[PDB]
Amino acid sequence: MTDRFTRLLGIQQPIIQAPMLGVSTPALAAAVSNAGGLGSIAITGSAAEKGRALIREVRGLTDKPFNVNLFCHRPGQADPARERAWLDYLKPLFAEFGAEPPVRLKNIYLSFLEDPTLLPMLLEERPAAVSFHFGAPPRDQVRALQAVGIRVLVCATTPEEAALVEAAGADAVVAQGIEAGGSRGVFEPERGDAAIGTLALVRLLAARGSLPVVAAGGIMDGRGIRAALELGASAVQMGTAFVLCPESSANAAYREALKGPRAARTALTVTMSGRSARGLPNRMFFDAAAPGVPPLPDYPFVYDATKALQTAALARGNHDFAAQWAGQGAALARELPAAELLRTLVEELR
Amino acid sequence: TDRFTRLLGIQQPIIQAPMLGVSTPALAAAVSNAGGLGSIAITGSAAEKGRALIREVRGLTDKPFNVNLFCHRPGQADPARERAWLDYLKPLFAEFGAEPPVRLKNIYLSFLEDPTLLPMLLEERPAAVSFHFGAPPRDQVRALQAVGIRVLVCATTPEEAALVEAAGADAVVAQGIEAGGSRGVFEPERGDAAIGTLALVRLLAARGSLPVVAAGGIMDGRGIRAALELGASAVQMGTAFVLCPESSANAAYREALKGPRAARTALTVTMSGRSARGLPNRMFFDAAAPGVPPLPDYPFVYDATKALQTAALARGNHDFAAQWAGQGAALARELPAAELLRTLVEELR
Ligand SMILES: Cc1cc2nc3c(=O)[nH]c(=O)nc-3n(C[C@H](O)[C@H](O)[C@H](O)COP(=O)(O)O)c2cc1C
Ligand SMILES: Cc1cc2nc3c(=O)[nH]c(=O)nc-3n(C[C@H](O)[C@H](O)[C@H](O)COP(=O)(O)O)c2cc1C
Repeated sequence: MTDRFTRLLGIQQPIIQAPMLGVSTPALAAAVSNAGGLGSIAITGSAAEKGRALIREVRGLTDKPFNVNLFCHRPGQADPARERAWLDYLKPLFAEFGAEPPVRLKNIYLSFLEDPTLLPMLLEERPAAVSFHFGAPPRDQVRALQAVGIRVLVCATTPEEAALVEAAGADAVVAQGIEAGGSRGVFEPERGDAAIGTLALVRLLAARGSLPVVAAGGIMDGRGIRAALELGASAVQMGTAFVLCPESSANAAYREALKGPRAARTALTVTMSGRSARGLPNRMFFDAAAPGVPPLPDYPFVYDATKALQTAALARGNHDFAAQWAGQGAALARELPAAELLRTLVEELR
Repeated sequence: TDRFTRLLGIQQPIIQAPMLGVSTPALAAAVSNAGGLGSIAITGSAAEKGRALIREVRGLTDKPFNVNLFCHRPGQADPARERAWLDYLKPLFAEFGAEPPVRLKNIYLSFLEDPTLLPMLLEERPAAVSFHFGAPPRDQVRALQAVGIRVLVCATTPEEAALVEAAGADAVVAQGIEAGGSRGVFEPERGDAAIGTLALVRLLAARGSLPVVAAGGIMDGRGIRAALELGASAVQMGTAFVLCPESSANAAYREALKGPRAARTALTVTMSGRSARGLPNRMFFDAAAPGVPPLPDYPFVYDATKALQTAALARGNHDFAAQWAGQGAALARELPAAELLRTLVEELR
C-alpha cells in the first residue's frame, strides 16, 4: 500500500508533514520533501497572489513534490448582532491588557468555496498535491486540478465523510482521528461529532477498499506509522511531531509549552476559533454552554475576535490565550531538524 | 512479544473482555480453551454467587481465565436527587403503563465497599483478577498476588496508569475512546481526556513500565498487529465477542449490532450514571440540557434505567436497552467463540 501511495505522489516515503496554518512554513515543507516525504504548507487566509508566492518559495528550496492545503468550510455567515454580543462578553479580557475589543469582526479565512481566485492560481502553479480541510470541493473542481496533474487529498473524520470524498473524485482520503491536533475536519459540526479514534477510523476506511487512506492523529514515531500500516493505511500525516522542528514558525512560548508538563493533556475547544479544535488548554478554552455565555458567532469570525485578544495579550507579554495546537501524542514530541526527524521516522518504520 | 502470554500461562495474547450482562462462563471457557484469556464479570452478585460463577467456568475449562470486578468510588445514596431523577423519568414509565420505582438501589457494589469479595477471590484463586473504574489499595493487590493471582487494572490516561503502577498491578489495560461499554475513567467529575487507543497504547508502552493490554476498537488480526506495533503486550476485545453464541446478548442486541445501527456509536451518562459507549437510543440524551435535573450517583442511575427497561420490555419496546459497542462495531462477525479466536490468531499471524 505504501508502494502505491509513494508512486502516486512523487515521493520516496509515505509520510506527510501536516499543513499547519501558522506553523508550517516553506522551510519546513522543503526540508521534509528533500528528506523524502511530502512537505506541506497551508495557504488559507492569504490572497491568491500571496499563496502563489508561498508556493514559489517552497520550489526555491526543494525540487521534490509538496502539498498545498486550503480550507473548504461552508462560507462563514456574518451576524453583526451576535458578533457584537460576543465582543461585549470578551471585553473584560481585553481590558486586562489595557485594550478594547475590535470594533467589528471579519471573514478572515475565505473558504475555497467563496474565493474564486484560488483555483485558477493552483492550476497555474501546479503543486504536486492539493489538500482540502472541512469539506470536499465540487467534483468538477477536483477534476480541473487533476487535469493538470495535481493529486487531490481531502480530510474526513467518518465513513460518511469519506463517502463524500470518494464522490468528489479525490485521489486519497486523510482519515483524521480524534487524536489529531488542530481543527477537527468535521464537515457539518451542527450535526454533531462522532469523534472516532484513529485506530477505528483508519481500519474502517481501509476496509472499504476504495481510496488510499492517509492516517492522521496521534502518530509520533515509526511504531505509530507501522501500526497505521497494519490497519490498512497507505501513508501517514503528522502535525504535532513537526511543531518543534526549528524550521516551523511556532513561537518560543509554543515550543516551551509543548516541551513541558502541559503536553500531558490536550482538549477540544470551540471558543478559540468557532470550530472544534484540539490544543494545550489555556484561558481561551472555556465552556460555551456556561451561564452568561452568549451564542457563538460563526467560524471564522470567532477566530478574528480571538486573534485580536491574542494580539493584546502578546503586547503585554502574556501567552495564556495563544493557539498552541497539539494532538494526543503530544508528550512524545521531539525537537529535531525536520530532515533528521523524517530520517528518524523512516529508521523507526523499518 | 511473550510478555503477557508468559505472565498468564496462555498461548495467545488475546483477552475476551469481561462484559457485565454479556460475558458468560461458557464464553470465557471457550476462549480460554482456544488458547486466549476468557473473562467473566461478577460485580452486582453476592460473593457466593460470584464464587458459583467462577466454579462454572472451571467446570468448562482447566485453562487460565480472568475475573473482573468494578472498583468505582462507592455511590452515595441521595434520596432527594434520586426522587428528582425518577420524576424526570416518570412520563417514560407512564408511556408503558408503569410506575417508576420508589427507591433506587446500590445495585453494583464496588470492590471497595463489599469486604466479602476479597476473601472469596483469595480462596478461588482465578489466574487473573481485573478491576475497572479504579485500582484497589496496594495492600489488597499484594494480597491477591501473594496467592499467585495476576492483577490487571484498566486505565484511560497516563495519570491513571501511574496509579495502576503505584498499586503494584501486573498489567495495565489501556482503554481507548473507541472502547464499548463503560469508560474506565477513575474520577469522571474531573472530566474525561477521551484519549484514542492509538495514542493511549503508545503513551503507556513508550513511557511506562507495565505490560500494556490494548482495549478499544480492535476487531481483527490487523488491529491486534497494530496494537502490538504500538508496544502492547496483548489485546482485550469486547465488541468482537458480543455476537458469539456463547454470549448472553439478547436477540434484539444481536440484531442491532449486525444491522445498520452499527454505523454509529455514542457515549451516554444517562443510562447508568457513568459514561458508556453503545448504539444510541432513547436513553441517550444530553444530561446538561435545559430541564434535566442532576444525575444521581452511579450505579443508582442504572437501577432506575433497568426498571424502565423492564417496563418497556413488557410492551415489546427495546428502545431503552443497553446495547454496548465500540467504534469498530461495523466490523463485528458472528462465530462460535473458539472459531473467532482461531480466526483472529490466523489474521494475527
Ligand atoms: C498546529 C496544527 C495546525 C494544523 N493546521 C492545519 C491546517 O492548517 N489545515 C489542515 O487541514 N489541518 C491542519 N492541522 C491538522 C493536521 O492536518 C492533522 O490532522 C493533525 O496534525 C494530525 O494530528 P497530529 O498532530 O497528532 O499528528 C493542524 C494540526 C496542528 C497540530
Ligand atoms: C457490552 C460491553 C460490556 C462490557 N462490560 C465490561 C465490564 O463489565 N467490566 C469491564 O471492566 N469492562 C467491560 N467492558 C469493556 C471492555 O473491558 C473493553 O474495555 C472494551 O470492550 C474494548 O472495546 P471494544 O468493545 O471495542 O473491544 C465492556 C464492553 C462492552 C462492549
